[PDB]
Amino acid sequence: NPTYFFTFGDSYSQTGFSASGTQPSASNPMGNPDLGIGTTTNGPNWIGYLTTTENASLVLSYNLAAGGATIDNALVPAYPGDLASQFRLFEDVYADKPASAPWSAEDAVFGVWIGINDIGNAYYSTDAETYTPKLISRLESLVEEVYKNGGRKFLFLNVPPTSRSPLFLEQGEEVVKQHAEYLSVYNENLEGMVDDFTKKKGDVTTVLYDSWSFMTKILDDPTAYGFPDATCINDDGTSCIWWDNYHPGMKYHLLQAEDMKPKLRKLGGW
Repeated sequence: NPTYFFTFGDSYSQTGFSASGTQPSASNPMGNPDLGIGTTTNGPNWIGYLTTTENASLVLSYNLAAGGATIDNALVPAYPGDLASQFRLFEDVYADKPASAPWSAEDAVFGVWIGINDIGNAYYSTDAETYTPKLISRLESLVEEVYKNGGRKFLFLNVPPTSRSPLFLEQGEEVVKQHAEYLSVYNENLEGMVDDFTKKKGDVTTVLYDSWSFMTKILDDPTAYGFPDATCINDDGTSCIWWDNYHPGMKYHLLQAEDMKPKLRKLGGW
């Protein structure tokens, strides 16, 4: 009795899964590509670790995350594969519960990790207090599409401190600060929307995973986690927190997945 884990997001979640490639099965839970391929980590990412390492039972991963994705190109635009288009791919292929993914409210989990690129692109040009509610409202409306399909279990990751990635550190501490403050407002509004959705529906199981606090702990004390510092980049994915100047490595993702496992028990697969 599998858990169908449909995920949506950006390069922090991307694996290169194609809806026309090999589909998830018990013998091959990621479907495609092979576990450890397609990521920004040099190895598995948090979804690969959740699906195959931290899982308490069979988890099937349908990873629709796409690189550079924002929520909706009608708000903050970036690449064609925004979150809206990921939901459309889900609606096109999996929403109607085909034989290849015959999910139900009791065994499907919808994981969304979005906002890094929206903030990364709009933190200096928009007013966080009035603009991030628009982004969050659009995210909620996409979530409502899956709700209408019969989805009832949802996992939302808040935005981690990309303010402190090398890409942003290099832009100066006042830019780090301006980005961080905007990001705090986004995460607050994200939490408020997850809380409101959960209460309003009354029949959903939700988890808001505070990636921000977890990564911040590591950045603040990296050697406690086996990292030499919080700034080095190493594309081996394990020697430093950062795999490149804006994405963490497999070691970080594993630590995150391990941090998440206990928090995901109520979702059914952990």
